[PDB]
Amino acid sequence: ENITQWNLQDNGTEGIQRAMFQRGVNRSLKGIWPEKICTGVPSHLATDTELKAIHGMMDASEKTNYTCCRLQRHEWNKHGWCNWYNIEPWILLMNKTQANLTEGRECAVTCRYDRDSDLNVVTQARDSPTPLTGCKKGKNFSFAGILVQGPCNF
Ligand SMILES: *[C@@H]1O[C@H](CO)[C@@H](O[C@@H]2O[C@H](CO)[C@@H](O[C@@H]3O[C@H](CO)[C@@H](O)[C@H](O[C@@H]4O[C@H](CO[C@@H]5O[C@H](CO)[C@@H](O)[C@H](O)[C@@H]5O)[C@@H](O)[C@H](O)[C@@H]4O)[C@@H]3O)[C@H](O)[C@H]2NC(C)=O)[C@H](O)[C@H]1NC(C)=O
Ligand SMILES: *[C@@H]1O[C@H](CO)[C@@H](O[C@@H]2O[C@H](CO)[C@@H](O)[C@H](O)[C@H]2NC(C)=O)[C@H](O)[C@H]1NC(C)=O
Ligand SMILES: *[C@@H]1O[C@H](CO)[C@@H](O[C@@H]2O[C@H](CO)[C@@H](O)[C@H](O)[C@H]2NC(C)=O)[C@H](O)[C@H]1NC(C)=O
Ligand SMILES: *[C@@H]1O[C@H](CO)[C@@H](O)[C@H](O)[C@H]1NC(C)=O
Ligand SMILES: *[C@@H]1O[C@H](CO)[C@@H](O)[C@H](O)[C@H]1NC(C)=O
Repeated sequence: ENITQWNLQDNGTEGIQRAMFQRGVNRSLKGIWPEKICTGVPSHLATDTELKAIHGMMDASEKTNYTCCRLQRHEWNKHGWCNWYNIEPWILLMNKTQANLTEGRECAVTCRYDRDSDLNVVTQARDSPTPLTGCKKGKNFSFAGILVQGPCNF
């Protein structure tokens, strides 16, 4: 039921995707998304110490040199607190997921079509199929180097 999305490395994409490439990171968790978007004041303000426990998840913000915790805190604030109620379960889930991603079903979400390699370079992916964005029709996909015929590797 919850969408799990992550960034993939790409030198061609400015931001976390280039940062991940430069650092040899292939997958960095974006979020775990239930249907409900949290609006208003969080039940608990997430601490950098609590967020840094999501080992492997690089921050999407340059203002922390793609480390922690703007994006991590964004996730807690936007999709976290109103669905999990307490930071502990959320931290434990976010962490296990990132770890699974770090340690090796992945559908493309957004591509950057590279003309020099005739490839749909996957910049964001998820655990379920989704309408693609910026993916050229009929071209192969590159999921952090892995070449796949379809938009999903399953
Ligand atoms: C998909 O996404 C949904 C969210 O939309 C998610 O569902 C949520 O799952 C979390 C757990 O992962 C669950 O959170 C618990 O909620 C209950 C109340 O509903 C709380 O009691 C829990 O907190 C736990 O208890 C502590 C305090 O409580 C007391 O203290 C003692 C401690 O000695 C405990 O043993 C007892 O529980 C006692 O009552 C808390 O302080 C701790 O944090 C502790 O974990 C959790 O907060 C939510 O209810 C679910 N919400 C919904 C909407 O479903 C689901 O897991 C996701 N699934 C997947 C597969 O991704
Ligand atoms: C992390 O990876 C493990 C191993 O692939 C997942 O565990 C399996 O999950 C399936 C489906 O949920 C279960 O039926 C199996 O019994 C589990 N096997 C093992 C060896 O653990 C786990 O679900 C993954 N967790 C996350 C959050 O991605
Ligand atoms: C977060 O996940 C990591 C894996 O990415 C877990 O790492 C372990 O850290 C503790 C020491 O702090 C030990 O169990 C091992 O040295 C680590 N194991 C591995 C495989 O790296 C960590 O347990 C997780 N933390 C939380 C809070 O879930
Ligand atoms: C990565 O991109 C930068 C800027 O576009 C470029 O100068 C560099 O040569 C690229 N490196 C690789 C290995 O593609
Ligand atoms: C950003 O991080 C990388 C690797 O951790 C490092 O090369 C760089 O110097 C860091 N700091 C700044 C300010 O760029």
